[PDB]
Amino acid sequence: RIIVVALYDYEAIHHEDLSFQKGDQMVVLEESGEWWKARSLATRKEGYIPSNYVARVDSLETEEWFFKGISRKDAERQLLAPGNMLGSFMIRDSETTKGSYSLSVRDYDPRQGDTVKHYKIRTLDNGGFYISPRSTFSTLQELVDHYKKGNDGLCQKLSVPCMSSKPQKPWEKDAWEIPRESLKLEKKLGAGQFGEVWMATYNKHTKVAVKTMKPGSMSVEAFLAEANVMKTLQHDKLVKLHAVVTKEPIYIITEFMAKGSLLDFLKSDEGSKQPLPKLIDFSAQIAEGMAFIEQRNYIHRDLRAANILVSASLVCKIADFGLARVIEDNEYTAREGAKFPIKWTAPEAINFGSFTIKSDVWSFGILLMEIVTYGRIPYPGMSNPEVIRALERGYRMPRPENCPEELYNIMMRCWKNRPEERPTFEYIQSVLDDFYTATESQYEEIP
Ligand SMILES: CCOC(=O)[C@H](CC(C)C)N[C@H]1CC[C@H](n2cc(-c3ccc(Oc4ccccc4)cc3)c3c(N)ncnc32)CC1
Repeated sequence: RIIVVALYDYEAIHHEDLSFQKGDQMVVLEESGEWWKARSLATRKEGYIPSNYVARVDSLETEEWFFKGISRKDAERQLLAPGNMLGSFMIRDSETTKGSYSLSVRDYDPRQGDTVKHYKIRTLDNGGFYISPRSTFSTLQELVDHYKKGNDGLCQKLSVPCMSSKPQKPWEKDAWEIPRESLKLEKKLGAGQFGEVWMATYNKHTKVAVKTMKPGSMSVEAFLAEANVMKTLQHDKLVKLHAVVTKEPIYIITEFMAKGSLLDFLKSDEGSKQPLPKLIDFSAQIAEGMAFIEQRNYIHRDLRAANILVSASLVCKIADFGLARVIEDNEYTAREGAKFPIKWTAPEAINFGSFTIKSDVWSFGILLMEIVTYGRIPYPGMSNPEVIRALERGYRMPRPENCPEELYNIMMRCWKNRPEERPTFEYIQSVLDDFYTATESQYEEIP
């Protein structure tokens, strides 16, 4: 038997769904994707449940201060989000010590501003936990209640758990290739060379975005083969593909991103006021998404601020990854103008059609410049032939005002003419993740 407990709760959307409200317990036969086969005790009702709305009975996942499955970097971002207070905290699984735990606490000092401090929660051999040897606990709940009463060596006294919203409902099972009539297109968000993007409702009860490709732009079989790879590229910094309509005009259904593209955002009243540390955090988020793409031996092929999306909570998500590969070159698409932008494209991709993760790295450098200039066109004052000929002679965009030199150094490494000399996204991810926390210890060595 495998017994579980509901963390959040939500009611029916699909066929024979269950209706709990907040706190309830149940048993599950076995797992089927992310919709587990659910059996309830004090309900007599049988159905399916969202797997991300439940957790094991006597596991930490039931606790409001435990954040399962998040990274150190995402712990810092979550805690520094608006709505959290001094001493806001979470306990999470440790990244550098398997089976152990880490405490992350929101701190403030006038010198460094808003920071997050991390503490190693060590496990005792015969049960229990401690941060400092003089203060041991039987449970993590006892550790929390202790440090809620006084800092006792921590940077702050613990106040409230990090804020968190109910996660997105998992996509309906057996709903990969969906009928076009299941979608109501409600608001056109944009028009492009090869298609449009709509805000839409799926089956009357789910908000999504739909990219509607122009007729003649893709073939069903080639797109589906590629889309079946795209849908497996699941990462918090890539936009999620939910479903496709595999008939011309092909529709691509993804999660809806309230703030549009990063280009739109940086050029908006709100985005143009983001401070430089937030711009660098955007850069780190995209680099994390690209390091995942790199790890998966995939190629974006059209990386630019216009192809980064921004959530309501300012999460950057890579969009259109791989899509350029399945846009056909024929009489229909030719009428629409340039397929890829010269100013973003690595020279070997322009000259020989050699698109690799290394030509993505080049494009990422251009994107970094877009970010720090709040969406300025690359190579201002220069035509496309001028850019190509200048690059061949070692010209690179000069460092703009309000650009840290180390960020520019990353750009210059991305813009090596020889692709092999360009860094990995794994390397870029590490430098950007640790941009300001250089010359600092990873964990606080509390006495
Ligand atoms: C020049 C165009 O510029 C415009 O018109 C406007 C101008 C503004 C100022 C009005 N900006 C555009 C910017 C982009 C924006 N857009 C595009 C997508 C999307 C991207 C890829 C995708 O498919 C994928 C395919 C493969 C992999 C992953 C996803 C599905 C949806 C998307 C989304 N899911 N949620 C919100 N906005 C979203 C629409 C408006």
